[PDB]
Amino acid sequence: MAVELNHTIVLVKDKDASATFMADLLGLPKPKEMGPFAVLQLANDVSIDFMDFRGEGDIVPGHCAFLISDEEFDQIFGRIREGGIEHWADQYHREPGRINDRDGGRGVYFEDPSGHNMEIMTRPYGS
Amino acid sequence: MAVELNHTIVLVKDKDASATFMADLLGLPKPKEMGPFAVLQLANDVSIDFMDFRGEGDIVPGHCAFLISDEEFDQIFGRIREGGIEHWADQYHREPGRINDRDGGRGVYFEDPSGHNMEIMTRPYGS
Ligand SMILES: [Fe+2]
Ligand SMILES: [Fe+2]
Repeated sequence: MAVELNHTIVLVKDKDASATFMADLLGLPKPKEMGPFAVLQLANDVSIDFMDFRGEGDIVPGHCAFLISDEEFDQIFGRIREGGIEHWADQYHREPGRINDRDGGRGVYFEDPSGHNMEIMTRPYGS
Repeated sequence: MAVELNHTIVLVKDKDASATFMADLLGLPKPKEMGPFAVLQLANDVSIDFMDFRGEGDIVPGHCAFLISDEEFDQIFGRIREGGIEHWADQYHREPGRINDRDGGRGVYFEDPSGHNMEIMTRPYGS
């Protein structure tokens, strides 16, 4: 038996800005447009479907975390540095300009254009 | 890049109520308590990390969709029926008590205790 998470919606101020930011940074294909969504496809058969928030007022920041290889971490963190992207070792953003070494891996937090708390890491939690 | 979505937070009024509801209904392992989260583990190397969100007034409904086998659909839909769980064929909840046939599969929508728009399906979109 195998119940998979296939997609989840992330509400943002500008779906194209957030989805393209994430695809460019993570080195993924250009988001595909599907109805009101900018669809960001991840490798494990799941997508983040970015959608413009049509309520009021501020976005409540969510959290998405991405598991990547060591080689991918080097390239993606390289884009964080080269692009001047704010980043932090910790989820509460008190440790700017550092990465963490949780689980003997590497991890770092950054935000999408709407302020969601994004995270990349090379080892799963507790591994 | 082979970037995986590893976890995402879902904000709810009661993390234990929502995670237990989803795990019971979908036939998943009992949610694990990790820090402030009730962690719902899916098969494709991703978890939904339910977290208490008790400010604001109402939860702004999100959307998570789960890809399952035909046999799992039969079992999960049987639990939807047995539990008296409200369900709809469509994302806008205009078609109560129907299953949809999108992509030649089967799909249905229902809500968690906090009003998030949950979806189960037997085929990926466009397949
Ligand atoms: Fe995280
Ligand atoms: Fe959906």
